[PDB]
Amino acid sequence: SKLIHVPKEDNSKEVTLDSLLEEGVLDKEIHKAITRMEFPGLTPVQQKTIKPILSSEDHDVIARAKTGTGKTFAFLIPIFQHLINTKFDSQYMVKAVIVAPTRDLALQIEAEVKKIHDMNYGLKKYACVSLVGGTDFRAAMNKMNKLRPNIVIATPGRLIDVLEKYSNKFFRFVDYKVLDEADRLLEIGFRDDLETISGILNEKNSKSADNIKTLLFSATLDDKVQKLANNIMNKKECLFLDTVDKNEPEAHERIDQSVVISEKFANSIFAAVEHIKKQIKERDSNYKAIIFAPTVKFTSFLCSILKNEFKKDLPILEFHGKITQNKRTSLVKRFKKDESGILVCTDVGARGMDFPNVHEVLQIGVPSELANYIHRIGRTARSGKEGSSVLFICKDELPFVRELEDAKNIVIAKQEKYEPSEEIKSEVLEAVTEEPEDISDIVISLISSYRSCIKEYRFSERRILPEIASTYGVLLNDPQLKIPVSRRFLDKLGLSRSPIGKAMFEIR
RNA sequence: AAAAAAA
Ligand SMILES: Nc1ncnc2c1ncn2[C@@H]1O[C@H](COP(=O)(O)OP(=O)(O)O)[C@@H](O)[C@H]1O
Ligand code: BEF
Ligand SMILES: [Mg+2]
Ligand SMILES: [Mg+2]
Repeated sequence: SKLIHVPKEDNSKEVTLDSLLEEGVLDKEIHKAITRMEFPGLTPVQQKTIKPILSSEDHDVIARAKTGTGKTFAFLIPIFQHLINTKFDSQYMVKAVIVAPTRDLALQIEAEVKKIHDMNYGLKKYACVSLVGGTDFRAAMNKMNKLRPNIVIATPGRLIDVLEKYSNKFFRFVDYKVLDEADRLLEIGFRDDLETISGILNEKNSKSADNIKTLLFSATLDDKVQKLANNIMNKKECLFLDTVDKNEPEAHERIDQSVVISEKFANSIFAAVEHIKKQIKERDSNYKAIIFAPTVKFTSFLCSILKNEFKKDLPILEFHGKITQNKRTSLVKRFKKDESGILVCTDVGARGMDFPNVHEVLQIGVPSELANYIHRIGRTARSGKEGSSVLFICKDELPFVRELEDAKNIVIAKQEKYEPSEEIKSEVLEAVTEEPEDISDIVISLISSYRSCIKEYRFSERRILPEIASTYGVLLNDPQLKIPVSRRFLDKLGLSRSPIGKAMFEIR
């Protein structure tokens, strides 16, 4: 398909809700909804995205815009507009399907649709239903039958379940499908699912197999995604709406980035505790921050430490895929409202999630993928607000930082070293309740995690893996100790032959 | 054992 580029214009023409109203692009009902939100004016992506989406319905849309710049409304406003000027057709059928890589992001997008509804009750006739895992399947279908939504927000897994069973009933008249965080949804582990989704929607469409128009949105994507999505893009042409220069870094420039480099991985923990401590003092507990960790078990562990240290000063929230979905939703809306607190989470919260006025984004270790560094720090400095970010890593993780410059052109100017005092180590380690068996599982989970991204971040396996494993000895206050495992376990890991295995483990 | 995703 023909991929048409539309680079970031220098000055360009101003676009406004009023202008789109007078121009005939937008109806008064949707115009009334967004105006009441009292935004200063449409964001760059929104100005560059709305009219093209409503344009000649023989083209697809790819849109790149930095984090926190209102990409959600950039495709929700047009969708609503499409629904208005087709209100006398199909009516009780899904006309827009929005897909997100995490449940909480899908539920967030739903909430944003509900905000549009609350600003104009006239738009409530265009109902919306979310379809995500961890929710009652029957209840969602009853909601489907009752509301007969024109908009569906979903995660790939639950959506396929519904489509396999009810495609004929609701999805024979889809006109739009949206891939939010598109690049992620087009990666291995999601790509096959979205191809399954796209195929079913096309096969079931009443007009034609190429009727559906596809919208791709993310803060991180290139031309590679257009190739990765070639099977889900129906139209013959495709617009690339980019509000970012080719050479410009995808990371938000307003974020004050820094990296704290330590000798070991374990004392990135100590550095972060000292940083948070310093931050709570200076800000007088007026501190809202998100700290990312590489692993669920380590996240839960890091959470346990931060409670013992800072629960007296701030709420500490634990957020990952092993948290029950009810609790995930509960803490997400709390941290959205709260003025302060520390959200401790995995990369489940790396993309899309919009928490107003986060002061800082902290990172212990590396993200699950290179791009997610951009999305991680993107949780702060949103909607014009300021923000800072700190990356806590060890010496053996520097290749990730270098790769960050080589690939994404992200240069972290502020760099500093760190060595923990004996007092801090005693303070933190004295406040661990975990048995040696628990510490083992935690470090093992980190070994598995770091082993899987050796190639991505150009890590030296002979160096990084022993360092991660050595965390076990540090936490038990005995650097000489190795992780106790069985011969079968060491074999299951496949390092029975590798010298690195012996350096990490002790066969008991 | 390892981040998401019908779990
Ligand atoms: N036109 C606008 N002007 C000011 N703020 C906006 C505008 N559009 C959206 N926002 C704000 O941006 C926040 C998050 O936007 P979001 O859709 O998450 O952007 P992205 O998806 O690109 O990260 C929302 O809380 C919203 O209040
Ligand atoms: F890119 Be945004 F944060 F969804
Ligand atoms: Mg978004
Ligand atoms: Mg924020």
